[PDB]
Amino acid sequence: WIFHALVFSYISFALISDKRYQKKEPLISSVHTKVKGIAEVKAEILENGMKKMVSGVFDTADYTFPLQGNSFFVMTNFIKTEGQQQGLCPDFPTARTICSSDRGCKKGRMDPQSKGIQTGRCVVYKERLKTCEVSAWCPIEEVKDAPRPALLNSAENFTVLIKNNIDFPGHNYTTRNILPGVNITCTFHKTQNPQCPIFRLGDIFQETGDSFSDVAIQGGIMGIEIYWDCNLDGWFHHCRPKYSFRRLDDKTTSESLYPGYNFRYAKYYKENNVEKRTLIKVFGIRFDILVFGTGGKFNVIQLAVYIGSVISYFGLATVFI
Amino acid sequence: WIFHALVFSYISFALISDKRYQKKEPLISSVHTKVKGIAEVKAEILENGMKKMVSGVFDTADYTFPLQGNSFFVMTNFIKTEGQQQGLCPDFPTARTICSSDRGCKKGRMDPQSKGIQTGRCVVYKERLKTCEVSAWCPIEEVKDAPRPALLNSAENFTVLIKNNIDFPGHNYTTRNILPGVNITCTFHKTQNPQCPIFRLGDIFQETGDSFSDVAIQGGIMGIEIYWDCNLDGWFHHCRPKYSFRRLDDKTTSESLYPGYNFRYAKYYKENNVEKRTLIKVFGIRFDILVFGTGGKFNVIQLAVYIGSVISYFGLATVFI
Amino acid sequence: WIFHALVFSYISFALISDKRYQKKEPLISSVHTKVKGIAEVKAEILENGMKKMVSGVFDTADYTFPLQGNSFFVMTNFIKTEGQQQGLCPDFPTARTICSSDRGCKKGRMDPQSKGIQTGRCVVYKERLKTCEVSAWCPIEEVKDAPRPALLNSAENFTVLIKNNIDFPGHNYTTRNILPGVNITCTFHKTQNPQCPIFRLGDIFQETGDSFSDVAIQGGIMGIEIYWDCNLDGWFHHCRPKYSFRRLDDKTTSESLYPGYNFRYAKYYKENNVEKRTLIKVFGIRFDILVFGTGGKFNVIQLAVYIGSVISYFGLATVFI
Ligand SMILES: O=C(C[C@]12C[C@H]3C[C@H](C[C@H](C3)C1)C2)Nc1cccc2nc(NCCNCCO)ccc12
Ligand SMILES: O=C(C[C@]12C[C@H]3C[C@H](C[C@H](C3)C1)C2)Nc1cccc2nc(NCCNCCO)ccc12
Ligand SMILES: O=C(C[C@]12C[C@H]3C[C@H](C[C@H](C3)C1)C2)Nc1cccc2nc(NCCNCCO)ccc12
Ligand SMILES: *[C@@H]1O[C@H](CO)[C@@H](O[C@@H]2O[C@H](CO)[C@@H](O)[C@H](O)[C@H]2NC(C)=O)[C@H](O)[C@H]1NC(C)=O
Ligand SMILES: *[C@@H]1O[C@H](CO)[C@@H](O[C@@H]2O[C@H](CO)[C@@H](O)[C@H](O)[C@H]2NC(C)=O)[C@H](O)[C@H]1NC(C)=O
Ligand SMILES: *[C@@H]1O[C@H](CO)[C@@H](O[C@@H]2O[C@H](CO)[C@@H](O)[C@H](O)[C@H]2NC(C)=O)[C@H](O)[C@H]1NC(C)=O
Ligand SMILES: *[C@@H]1O[C@H](CO)[C@@H](O)[C@H](O)[C@H]1NC(C)=O
Ligand SMILES: *[C@@H]1O[C@H](CO)[C@@H](O)[C@H](O)[C@H]1NC(C)=O
Ligand SMILES: *[C@@H]1O[C@H](CO)[C@@H](O)[C@H](O)[C@H]1NC(C)=O
Ligand SMILES: *[C@@H]1O[C@H](CO)[C@@H](O)[C@H](O)[C@H]1NC(C)=O
Ligand SMILES: *[C@@H]1O[C@H](CO)[C@@H](O)[C@H](O)[C@H]1NC(C)=O
Ligand SMILES: *[C@@H]1O[C@H](CO)[C@@H](O)[C@H](O)[C@H]1NC(C)=O
Repeated sequence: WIFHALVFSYISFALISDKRYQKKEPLISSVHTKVKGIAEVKAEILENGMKKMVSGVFDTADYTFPLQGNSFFVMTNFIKTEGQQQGLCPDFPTARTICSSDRGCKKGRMDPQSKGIQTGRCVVYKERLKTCEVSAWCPIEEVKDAPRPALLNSAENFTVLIKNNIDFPGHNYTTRNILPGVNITCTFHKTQNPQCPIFRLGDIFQETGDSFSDVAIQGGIMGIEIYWDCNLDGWFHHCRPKYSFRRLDDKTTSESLYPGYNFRYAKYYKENNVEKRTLIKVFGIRFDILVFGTGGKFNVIQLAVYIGSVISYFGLATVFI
Repeated sequence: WIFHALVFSYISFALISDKRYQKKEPLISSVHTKVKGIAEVKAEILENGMKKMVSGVFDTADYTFPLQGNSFFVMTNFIKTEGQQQGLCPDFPTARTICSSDRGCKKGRMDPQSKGIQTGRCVVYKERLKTCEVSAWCPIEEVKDAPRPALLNSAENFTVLIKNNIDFPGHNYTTRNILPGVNITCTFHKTQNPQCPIFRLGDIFQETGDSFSDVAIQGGIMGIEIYWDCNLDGWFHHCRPKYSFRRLDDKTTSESLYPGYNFRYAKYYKENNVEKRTLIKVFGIRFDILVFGTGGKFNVIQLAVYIGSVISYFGLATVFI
Repeated sequence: WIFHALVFSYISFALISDKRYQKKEPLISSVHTKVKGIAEVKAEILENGMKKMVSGVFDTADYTFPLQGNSFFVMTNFIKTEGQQQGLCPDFPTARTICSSDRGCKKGRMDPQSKGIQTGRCVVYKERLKTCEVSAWCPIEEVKDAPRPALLNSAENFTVLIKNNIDFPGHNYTTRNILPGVNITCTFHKTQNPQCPIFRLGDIFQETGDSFSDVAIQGGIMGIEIYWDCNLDGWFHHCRPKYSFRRLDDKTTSESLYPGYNFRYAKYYKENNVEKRTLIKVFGIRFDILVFGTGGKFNVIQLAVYIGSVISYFGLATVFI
């Protein structure tokens, strides 16, 4: 009957369109990115109630490190606390660190917010305000918001160049993201330059619809996705990437969940024969490059299995009517 | 017959239970962990036969660096050799470095255990013991065991917070390890808090049944596994992680296989207009976060293929009896 | 007929050979590599038209850092620019930086090749040659080729030891690259020692057919592949790795595509109460360890599905003749 040529046709259609005849191999990627662009910074930051002038120019080595583990990071803001040395000092005044008397402090106590071990003594921090005394690197860094203008706010104007090599082992097929002979001088655009590997970070943040400056103040984790729908047949060959952009960070905005991206970097030195340390809280956006792909190539055994599940249907449609 | 409704029922059962109707997509994860906790260290370490007092407090910046490549490391013990400068010095006495005369040493020789190039001269190291003379950073670090108490033995009391975002692209489904609104203040427990992302390192080492201190002396590689069995149907929806713990390091305990986790960190400075270097052998536990998942969502073509292989069986069971 | 026992036999053959009866699970790997070997460097490098003598010995800490993200790097060449401080200086003379008059320079201009922000002034750089004045770390590094002999040319003689642990979760099977009791003292050979994990970098570069020195001058990205075809049956059990070597870098050799592997490392210090910086351009080869595997174990449901697509064929071959 007609419903049978229609069943055959629906099966074969699902084969040809859903690519059931092809064998699919997982993709293998290695990433090499180079960042370009510099930022000039003139800003006034308050340290310990005293105005200080942070000025200067930041180049590649000043704000970034080469990617490792398919992810690179760019510092967009920072807080610097200098001159720390091992000693005893009162903790920074917080809801949990203020003491009325020595009875309020407990010797040897450790608190998740604090950075030192208490000595069980109540001492003044400033004027008549009293905090608990601790043993740590002194003085203790301020509990302060990241500067209201992100010191490296120019970070949206930076340029990231992404090189991606992909290899399918089952089919012995190697290709790279940048095809030979292309005009390298371009800026990636969703339509105008969908294969251009030159990305602007601000463009990236507009794609996902999040403001760059806001994330740049306190940090975040952004992700770049590279898709490969690759066909290794010849009768319909195609194998290029599709760039998409997703914001990965949670954006909880709760003190308990350590929001944004930041980490503590330590630089050690010696003055007057004393072990000393400058502590730098680093704020920035970490970019994670995720590359995924599927390689299809005509396989005879798969066609055999597919018509295998197809023929039983083909006659069952006869038993049905 | 009855065996036929039983064959139909066994096939359909394997479908409903082994989830044959669903399409399975691979999981995509990015990891962001924050470490919390500090350690106070008072210990006596022998350098060159002289007792020295290692004291002080170690905070986040002092023992760890932000994770990259889905793995973070925590230093648990260390050996420090200070004041090195380019020069000529006798190698540290070993089974392979002791020399009776200049004939025993070979100029320009390189040995896997040694850290310098020999000059072919036999010279005294201490008293009448003689070793081969080498060209390297001097003095050469001691061949010494890591301190019998791990200097940062408090490391089991530390807290690691793990944030995991997972995304299935074929189904356009994004979720994160921490569901919104949960009580963040908890410590992970195999039963009491199986979804709590706050982990204690000592608890981790008890799960895999290995003592934390022993690994902390000379280092090791520990691994955290995060499973996602995710169902994107609705008729039986569920998609949460299962935390499991495996000890990854080999634990060979053979000098040839460089057991444990350690690496050589170099800090450079200048004194009296001389290039100089302090070398620090770092011992610690590296934690590797491995995240895997499968996303199932009802697929009509798969049901078609499955009943496709099912019907042939269904009649063959008739031909059999 | 005979063509039918032949169809049955072809189907069952494809089953037994293409391993259709087995269930395949993806492999999970963590990598731990230790690098061994040192290099002695005596070379004459020209800085600012003045000959300078770079001598000294480089050990593990001097040229490498422990791997993170399944990739380790080894510096093979370097360029060092010392004494930089924040200030105003003329840019290094280039095709884009030479100025005839102040009209040629534009204040506040930024150029991808330059490392500073222009001040719109034309000033002399050397003799009567004039470049545009910029605001940056001064002096600006030379536009110079990497030293004609790679300073760390000895890098091909280095030894990398690779430890790989693989685990299949669906089958609960854990194994490691190094089986217990093997003779560790060996050098990997394609035939003589195909399971030896001790690799020589020069051997690696000969496998892929690229000269080590050439890549060592300006850097590159090399990749080590570890295959696991693992059978968890018993009736034909086998599960060991196959080491293969592929050169991953593009080798474009175009200034626009930033060829080779290099990055900018910054070291900060203070002299006469002035913020200062030494900038080091690092050239080296990054090795990316890619591990892939498939674990097969006899599965009854898969045999059921396979004969499911098989029987329909088995009778259709009867309808055909
Ligand atoms: O610490 C770094 C290097 C990196 C940055 C990220 C994070 C971490 C790994 C990697 C990526 C390298 C450290 N950069 C800096 C941080 C904070 C302040 C800095 N100030 C500078 N000079 C300005 C002086 N003004 C006087 C002028 O009159 C220069 C560099 C700075
Ligand atoms: O080197 C580091 C930083 C890290 C540690 C790991 C490994 C590596 C990358 C990243 C993670 C940062 C280096 N920390 C240290 C190592 C060894 C000794 C140290 N001693 C310290 N002061 C004690 C002085 N006592 C005098 C008191 O009277 C402070 C820090 C120390
Ligand atoms: O900077 C590093 C450390 C690493 C190297 C790579 C890249 C980066 C991360 C990690 C891997 C550590 C930095 N090493 C060096 C670089 C350049 C020059 C050096 N010169 C040295 N002394 C020679 C003096 N001659 C006077 C004798 O009369 C010693 C070390 C040097
Ligand atoms: C990134 O660069 C753009 C242009 O290069 C900056 O936009 C310019 O802003 C200045 C004032 O600061 C204006 O005089 C220009 O006319 C603007 N140009 C354009 C094309 O709009 C932008 O400010 C830079 N980003 C940051 C954070 O400074
Ligand atoms: C980790 O912390 C626990 C408790 O916070 C420590 O156990 C305590 O040990 C001290 C003596 O050192 C005792 O006075 C306490 O009563 C103990 N408390 C508990 C709850 O057992 C433990 O010693 C710490 N780990 C390390 C390595 O110091
Ligand atoms: C790597 O090591 C080999 C041997 O260890 C070096 O080859 C030697 O070169 C010297 C001269 O430089 C000769 O005297 C030896 O006879 C050579 N030995 C062999 C076995 O050929 C090689 O030069 C080293 N690589 C580099 C870059 O120096
Ligand atoms: C992959 O294909 C190329 C085609 O030129 C061939 O030269 C190469 O040997 C193949 N590799 C393998 C492992 O078969
Ligand atoms: C690349 O395209 C731009 C226009 O977008 C053009 O100005 C430039 O000359 C092109 N490059 C080459 C090498 O043709
Ligand atoms: C994914 O689903 C959400 C549901 O609200 C939708 O808004 C979004 O556009 C979808 N994404 C794609 C790529 O279809
Ligand atoms: C979380 O649970 C603890 C008890 O385990 C409780 O004391 C605490 O108040 C809870 N947090 C919130 C916000 O309810
Ligand atoms: C894996 O197999 C071993 C075999 O001895 C067994 O001890 C272990 O409990 C198994 N693990 C799981 C999760 O079943
Ligand atoms: C390993 O093999 C070498 C020969 O290639 C031999 O000299 C050495 O003794 C062997 N090691 C052991 C422990 O037998």
